[PDB]
Amino acid sequence: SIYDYTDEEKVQSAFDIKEEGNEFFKKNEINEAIVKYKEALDFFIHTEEWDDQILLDKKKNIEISCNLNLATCYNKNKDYPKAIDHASKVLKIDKNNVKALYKLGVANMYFGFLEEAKENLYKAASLNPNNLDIRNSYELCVNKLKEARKK
Amino acid sequence: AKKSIYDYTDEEKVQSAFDIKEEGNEFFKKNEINEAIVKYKEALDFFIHTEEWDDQILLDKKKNIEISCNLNLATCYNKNKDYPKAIDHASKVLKIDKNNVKALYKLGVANMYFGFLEEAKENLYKAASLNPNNLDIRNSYELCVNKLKEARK
Repeated sequence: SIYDYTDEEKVQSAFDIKEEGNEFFKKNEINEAIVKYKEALDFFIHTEEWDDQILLDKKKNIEISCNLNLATCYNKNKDYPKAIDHASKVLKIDKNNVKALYKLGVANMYFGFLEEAKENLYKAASLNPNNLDIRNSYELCVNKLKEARKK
Repeated sequence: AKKSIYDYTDEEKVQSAFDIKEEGNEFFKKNEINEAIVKYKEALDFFIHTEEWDDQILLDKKKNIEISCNLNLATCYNKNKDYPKAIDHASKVLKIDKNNVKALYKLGVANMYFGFLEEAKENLYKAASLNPNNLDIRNSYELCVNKLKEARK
């Protein structure tokens, strides 16, 4: 069980399991990637008191990766509440992460948080102005907002 | 027709969350745990992005529904032996209602079975201290101490 792992071993395991999730992700095996990313993150339960610089940095990197990929997975599965949760977790540890703002915007938009989504997408577009996929989502958000406001 | 979260007023978010929570409770009593989990999560989804609410009446109702849904989810996940999810939900209750005894207990159980033994001992010792004649808490505390003594060998 988790009892048997040193802090260093927890970070190594989370990294290995995240890589396993990446492999499922690349093969379009989304449900299995989700399981692996959550398994990786479970190694960091009750680690808020860590103070080792290196463990903290590795933890941050792994948590960003796992939560970003979860957000993508959940958008693919059309589970917008879960995508919102995981994208938001990225932003808590890496403010203005462009990928997370984008995924959050898309999930917010499809769930119906239209004003929130337009803020997210505006921010992502303004940090990454030469991305057409952001523009397409931003277009849809504006259309939805216009239509909802005239209704 | 409600097609997205856009279509709900704050009052309606509270009402729907309460109603959906009750649907969860109905599944729970029928031992339809997976079905109950879905409903409790749907209830909580009504409160996404409501941090800046300031209507005290709605806040108080939201708080009660959030405590109930998260407590019930912790129970569901302990039943399904999904201990990380139970840890998450019991911990959410505690963020809202510090030293909620039921949440401390459910957090202790989930910690214990997942292997967070020292953590579990603290949760359960605290819970037993608050409710010293509760046998459910006592038995879980004894199991925790048994596990921890074994683990240390």
